[PDB]
Amino acid sequence: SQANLMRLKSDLFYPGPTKDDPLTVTLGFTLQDIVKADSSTNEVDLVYWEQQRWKLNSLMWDPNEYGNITDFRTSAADIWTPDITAYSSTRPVQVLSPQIAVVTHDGSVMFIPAQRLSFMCDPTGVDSEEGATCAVKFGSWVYSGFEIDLKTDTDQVDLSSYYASSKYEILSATQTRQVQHYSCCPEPYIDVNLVVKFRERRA
Amino acid sequence: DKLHSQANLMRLKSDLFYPGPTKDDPLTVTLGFTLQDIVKADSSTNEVDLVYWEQQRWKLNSLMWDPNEYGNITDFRTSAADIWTPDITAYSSTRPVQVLSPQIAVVTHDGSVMFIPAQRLSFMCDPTGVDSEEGATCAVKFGSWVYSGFEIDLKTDTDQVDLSSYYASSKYEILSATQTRQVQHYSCCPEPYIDVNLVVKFRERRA
Amino acid sequence: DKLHSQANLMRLKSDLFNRYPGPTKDDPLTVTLGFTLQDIVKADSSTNEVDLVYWEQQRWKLNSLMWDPNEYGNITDFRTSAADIWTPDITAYSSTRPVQVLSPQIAVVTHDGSVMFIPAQRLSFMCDPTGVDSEEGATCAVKFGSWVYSGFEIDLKTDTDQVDLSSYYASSKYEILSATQTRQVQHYSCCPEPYIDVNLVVKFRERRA
Amino acid sequence: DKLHSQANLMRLKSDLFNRSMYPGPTKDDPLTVTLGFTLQDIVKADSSTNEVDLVYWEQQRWKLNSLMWDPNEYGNITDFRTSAADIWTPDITAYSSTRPVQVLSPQIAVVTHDGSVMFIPAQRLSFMCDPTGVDSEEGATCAVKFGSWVYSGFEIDLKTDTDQVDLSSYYASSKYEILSATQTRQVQHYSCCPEPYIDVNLVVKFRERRA
Amino acid sequence: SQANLMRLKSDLFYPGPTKDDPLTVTLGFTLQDIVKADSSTNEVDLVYWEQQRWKLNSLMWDPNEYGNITDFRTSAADIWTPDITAYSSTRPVQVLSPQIAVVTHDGSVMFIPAQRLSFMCDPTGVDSEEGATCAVKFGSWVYSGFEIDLKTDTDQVDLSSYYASSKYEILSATQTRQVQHYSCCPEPYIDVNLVVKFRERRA
Ligand SMILES: c1cncc([C@H]2CC3CCN2CC3)c1
Ligand SMILES: c1cncc([C@H]2CC3CCN2CC3)c1
Ligand SMILES: c1cncc([C@H]2CC3CCN2CC3)c1
Ligand SMILES: c1cncc([C@H]2CC3CCN2CC3)c1
Repeated sequence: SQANLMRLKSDLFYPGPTKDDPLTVTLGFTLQDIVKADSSTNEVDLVYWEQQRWKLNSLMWDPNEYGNITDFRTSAADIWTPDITAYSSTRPVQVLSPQIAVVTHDGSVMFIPAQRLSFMCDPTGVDSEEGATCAVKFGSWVYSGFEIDLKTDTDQVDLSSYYASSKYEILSATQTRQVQHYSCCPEPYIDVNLVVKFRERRA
Repeated sequence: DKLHSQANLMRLKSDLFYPGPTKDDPLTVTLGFTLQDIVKADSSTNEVDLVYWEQQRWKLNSLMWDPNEYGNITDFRTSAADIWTPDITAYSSTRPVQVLSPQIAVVTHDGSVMFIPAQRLSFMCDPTGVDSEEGATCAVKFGSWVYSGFEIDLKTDTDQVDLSSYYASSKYEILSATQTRQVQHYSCCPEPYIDVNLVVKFRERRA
Repeated sequence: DKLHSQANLMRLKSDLFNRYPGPTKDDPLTVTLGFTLQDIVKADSSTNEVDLVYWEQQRWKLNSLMWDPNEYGNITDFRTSAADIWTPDITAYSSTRPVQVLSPQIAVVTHDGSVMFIPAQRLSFMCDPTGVDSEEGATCAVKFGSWVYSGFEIDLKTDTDQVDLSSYYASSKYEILSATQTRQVQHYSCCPEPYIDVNLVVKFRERRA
Repeated sequence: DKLHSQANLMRLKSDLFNRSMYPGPTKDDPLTVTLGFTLQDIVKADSSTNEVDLVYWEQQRWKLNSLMWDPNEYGNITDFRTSAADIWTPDITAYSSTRPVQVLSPQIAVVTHDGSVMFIPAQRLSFMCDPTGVDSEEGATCAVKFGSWVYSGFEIDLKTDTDQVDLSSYYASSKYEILSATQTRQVQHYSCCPEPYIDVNLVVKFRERRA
Repeated sequence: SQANLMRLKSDLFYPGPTKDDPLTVTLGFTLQDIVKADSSTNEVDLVYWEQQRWKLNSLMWDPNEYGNITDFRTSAADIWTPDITAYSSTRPVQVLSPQIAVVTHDGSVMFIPAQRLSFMCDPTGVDSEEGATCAVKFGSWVYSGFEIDLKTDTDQVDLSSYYASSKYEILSATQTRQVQHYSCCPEPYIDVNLVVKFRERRA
């Protein structure tokens, strides 16, 4: 089986998406913890898992040709991955988990990096019943909507793994598709907007 | 003589130098923690910083060799990047874990591998009660990030965290530290999932 | 047909890369610079340093990067790692920490041989924020230019003297009273040759909550 | 002539590297590393976390047969400098650091024709240390062991030249003054392994310096 | 034009200095800013440009054979560079500028990296009229005086680019060559000693 896997990988190992060969990446966010809210600089720090999924013809294989192998794990540097970027980060994003993706015989890839992000956020009112609200856009930095498209499986941020003893509780968190125009180029870019309303948790 | 033993080790490393575990070729990884120090308990962000040695042990057929065919060499040291290693991860870290020791593993002729990285970890933890008699209790799960229980099974030698190297003058004293294997099931998948749950009860040490 | 389009791109990239030593006095380069100011994160009066987040739009044109779209299936542009190509050494002349890169280091190349590179960056630079809590506010400046190329190898241009503020963080601790980007020419002790820079002048003030 | 010497060094380096290989020490071919510390500064002592930060130079010395050469055979070159990445280096590690060590100096070693290597990285280290009593006459006492992380005493042995830490470069205007600093060899056993491991124990007694 | 430069660089692209082939490095400091003076740890943070110059025969060429090229720019990683090091830094020095050098046809190299350095320094008196005085030595870490010699053009630090609105004003800054011995080796080591007297600037 080891030989089969090796052979498959060898046989497998695409210049990224193009206007003729567009790509749809599905984004989903799991919010694990709001670590810190700095009212002196208006930066908030999030820990979250960013689920990325996409599908490439060039990654399909017949499991029957490879000992019934239906999927495998490989370093994310072994394959192409989307340049999904936070548009209002204030520090470089920190990766908390192993950079390893899962590839299925149907040519779909799933890559779920855990990250810590500092982004621009005014925490004013976090100490009130209404809480504070902040938002950060996630999308390709260099690919327009014509090259890379984004969609979500749902507009509800997954909160099932949120840290129950965090300094902050989540009142709501959504994730929404957006189309933006920027001064630099004619073509529009796509992002998923993460909107979180949150409040200091009482002990 | 000494030149002959070097040649022997070189030939052995050449011959040995695996796509990782699979459902058909599963792997048991043994984890063990040696808790060295609780450096810091931040009640303003609810992060606690631990220093520990994380002992990982696994066994591969593809790393076996007959010692008599290589000058009685029973084991050797090699860079951790020369071999496959488990993607064991803390599930609730708040910053990238920091490695404090050389990334080198010990390989034994039976194919068993021992890898003990030293690490500093910030993880999610409410230190409420740390200043009390009963202390604070926090927990952090360690497991594979991308492998299920059908590819990587985890085991412990014991459920007692090794405290023989715990820093005696730490700001915090350990009341109890346990390491327990956990098997869980999720709706999304049929495969069982495994992790080792590190639970530490600690309080402020009196000077 | 899609496998053909991928092959075409691979062919184009292949031809261009496996075929530029940077600008010279004989073959000088004009780099256009534009700044998009996104946030003034912090102003530290203890050390006289200010931290900004901005997008640094860079454009230049290389004959060596030209291709005929018809010969390549109508590809008019492509994305490529900034490491696969030459990029200008545009540098802040008064930073106090290494610039932090916040965006993927990828450039866009068009068939006419022009490149567009827009790194998002956080920059700490020298700045006395005195008066930032006053009506007139505080003024600060930071020069941007090549570190090693003189005005003879690299010339700088702007498309406008007005910094793009259309993306400035509305709820920042600081608000922008004005922000300009202006071409300048300076001389240094080490070298006779002039160096060219774009001066970023920002007048800012504490935003009333 | 000068070109001749350059060529000679190149030839030598090439003979030693590209065409020689040393897999590290073993039970049959064990290595002895001489360790010495030049303590330069106690930068900070944090009583809230019990961490102390040291700046020091760590003099490492070992000798390999496979690095020996005949100077007469290479234009009388008796030594040379090379990137520490071109040769094997001991995995000498502090056993109680709380953060990754920070390297302050270029990672370049000196190789001598007898096969001896000298490597002296300057480092800043945060390690576990209770600084209670640092404001007393007696001062505070802390210790930290340095040893190979993965080699037992059967593969790597350690020794010092002297038990006296080199204090001739200690920063005279540091916040903290040194009352004594010793470096001592130790043999220890750890639960994971049967084999004993070797360390040099750096023990420092220090005190707040009066202005 | 581009072809000539490419040919030249290819033709050019030395194991470092030796006793039989020593090297003289000229050092010059341009002090731009004293960012911070920390009296709790006795560390001071400097921002400066460190001009390095040296000459290699093996980098010489005839401009006549190369389209009249008299100089070119190249990555500092393409050539040997001197391991000039602050002897009393307390943090890894941080490089603020692109690692690129200028090579001239006579074989002379000029390399001017901007750096931020924390180094050992008691800032006591910095709030007085006479100010505070600190020093830090710069030299090769591993080449003795028999392999690398150092020198300044002048003993006066270039203050022409010093930040006018720094928290600290410069009363004087000098750069002087020194010969020193260390316990580790019999051979002498060469350094250039940066001595700065400074005080808090009145607003
Ligand atoms: C093109 C190339 N590099 C960067 C971009 C930037 C510009 C701007 C920010 C996000 N993205 C599109 C909008 C476009
Ligand atoms: C030459 C080489 N390397 C760096 C430089 C620096 C020094 C000086 C200021 C900015 N820049 C141009 C002149 C020049
Ligand atoms: C064996 C392999 N890798 C690491 C070790 C560790 C365990 C323990 C701490 C330092 N070191 C030797 C003793 C042993
Ligand atoms: C020899 C080899 N490697 C480092 C050194 C150190 C020792 C000491 C400090 C700076 N440098 C020369 C003198 C010498």
